[PDB]
Amino acid sequence: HMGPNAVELTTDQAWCLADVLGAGSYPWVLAITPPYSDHSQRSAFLAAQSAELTRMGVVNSAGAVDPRVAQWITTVCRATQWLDLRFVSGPGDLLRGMVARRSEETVVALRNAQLVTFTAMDIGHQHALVPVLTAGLSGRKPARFDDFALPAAAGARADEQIRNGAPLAEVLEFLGVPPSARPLVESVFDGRRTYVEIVAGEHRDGHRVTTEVGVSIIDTPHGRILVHPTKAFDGEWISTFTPGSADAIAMAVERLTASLPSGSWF
Repeated sequence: HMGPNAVELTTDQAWCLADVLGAGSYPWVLAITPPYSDHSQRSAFLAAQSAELTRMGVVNSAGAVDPRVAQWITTVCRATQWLDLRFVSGPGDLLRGMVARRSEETVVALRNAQLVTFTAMDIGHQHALVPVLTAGLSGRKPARFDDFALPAAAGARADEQIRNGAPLAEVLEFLGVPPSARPLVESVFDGRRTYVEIVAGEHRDGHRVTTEVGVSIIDTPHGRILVHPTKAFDGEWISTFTPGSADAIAMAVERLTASLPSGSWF
């Protein structure tokens, strides 16, 4: 449709719109929750919010939601396939995102603190998801190194130990990292680092199905680093660290959705 491709609004306006559409609850990843428990406060909240939206042209004077907005919102709330995005930006603040797909339509939702954006997007365009998947990171170029691997569990134990403030050299000994690899491997644990956790999910046949292990993208002073899972035969998960390029990200996420019963979106 000729026009703006997005709706931008506060979490409260979003919630009021979902409530009025009967769209259902937002996905947990977006973390949009009802402001009040009480019924009168709620009804007032809704009238107010709706007024402001009417003023914003999102809803017409009669009270009917713009059909594109309604479709984007419904696609997010009722989504049959999706990606969940948690961007941990430094300490204390995070960007929350979703790529939702219902009936051939694909909607991106991003939310930060007070604001949420819903925008339609065409996945037909090559690498079209890569700027979304990196939206909340530092803009770092892909690092230069040969691939390495760690047992996923060990990696997690290491991160836990480093947040508890234990010496790096002993943790890198614990992982079995040779002194030669240490400056690189450290960066994955580096104190100033931005990362995003990506998970794929779908629902079919009475089941919500998501990937038990996800994919990570990590901006470090040494560069952009992609981590992706492979299940070993002994039952242990392996994390593989590779440069964070767009090909690498695209492929990794595609494989991620492919591990689900309904497969890729291609």
